[PDB]
Amino acid sequence: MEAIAKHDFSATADDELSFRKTQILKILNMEDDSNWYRAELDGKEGLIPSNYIEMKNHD
Repeated sequence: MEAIAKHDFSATADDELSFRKTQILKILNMEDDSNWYRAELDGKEGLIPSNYIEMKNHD
């Protein structure tokens, strides 16, 4: 499973994952939290805004 996120931001709280625009992020679980999503990166897990990403699986 893959999801993209284009926004270069620097998180506010420590449990807020920062990132770069157009980054390719790994997604862990989607469903009980449409607005808040749990993504993964290099092995580290974290909280972020699902609104800065979109599914790259149109097909």
